Amino acid sequence: LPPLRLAIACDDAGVSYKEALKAHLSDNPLVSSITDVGVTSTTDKTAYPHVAIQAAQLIKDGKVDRALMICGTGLGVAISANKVPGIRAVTAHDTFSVERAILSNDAQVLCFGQRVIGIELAKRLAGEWLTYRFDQKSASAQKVQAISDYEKKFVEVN
Amino acid sequence: LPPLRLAIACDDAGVSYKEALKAHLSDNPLVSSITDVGVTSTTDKTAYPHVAIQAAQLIKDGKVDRALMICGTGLGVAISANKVPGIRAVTAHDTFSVERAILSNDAQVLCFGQRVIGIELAKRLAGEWLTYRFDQKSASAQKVQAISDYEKKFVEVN
Ligand SMILES: [Cl-]
Ligand SMILES: [Cl-]
Ligand SMILES: [Cl-]
Ligand SMILES: [Cl-]
Repeated sequence: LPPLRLAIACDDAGVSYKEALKAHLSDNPLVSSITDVGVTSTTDKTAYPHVAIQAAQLIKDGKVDRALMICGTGLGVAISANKVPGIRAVTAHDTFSVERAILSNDAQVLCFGQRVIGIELAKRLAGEWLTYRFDQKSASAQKVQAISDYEKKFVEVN
Repeated sequence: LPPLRLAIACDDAGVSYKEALKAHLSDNPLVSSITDVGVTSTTDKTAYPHVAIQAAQLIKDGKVDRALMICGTGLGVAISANKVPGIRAVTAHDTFSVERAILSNDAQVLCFGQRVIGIELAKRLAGEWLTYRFDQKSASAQKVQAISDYEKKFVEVN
């Protein structure tokens, strides 16, 4: 499989897992590059939507292929990334969900909750995530299309 | 605490859990009413984004307060609901995340994966979810505001 470009993002509550995941993934041949949008210290209290939207915008703008996002629960980063047009983001902490996030939902964003999941499970799931690639000709693509259809309702004016 | 109006939604892969959850919640004094947007049979192959967006639109339009959504993984329904302006949706399968979905993220939508979670855990989490109420004056409200700020970029033309 070809390697993918990743963005990674966290808030203050996700820093140590982010660092561990970044180290783990920097050795992986399915990762071509990692773009770290921060935060890079627990001292940085930047609110999670800013880091999530920045990382999601890198996907929309063709700079990366997927993003991995970490905060306390991984919920707010997923909500935030889903607000970006054409971006589909999940919070997932089990192997079946992570597979389906790609193969059913074509979700470019995977989010973890540092305060709820353990680091080895998170590393394992992130490694598995990279091995699935969405089939644009699948029956699932027609369901994803209904989401994209809804997104056509909106124009970005600001 | 005052009772809340709920919408409930599922696709074909979420029907039996939806029915069990609806039965469980119809006895709960924190639920004032349940609006079921379907599907109501495993024979109905309506794609999950339609049911999710319909249920999310009930919240946006002041018809219900929250929605519970069930499909195979609960991921696509969450993605879909997050596309609706002002709606914040999560997939959550643990007690800490469900609390924070409300108290941190002010998420009106909770989603479950029938194929990944068990029915008693799902019932328990849905009951707990109703007992938390977001504090609009909290520090978290300022973070949620950053999401709402981003949503201001878009106008709905169709
Ligand atoms: Cl948290
Ligand atoms: Cl797992
Ligand atoms: Cl599934
Ligand atoms: Cl739990």
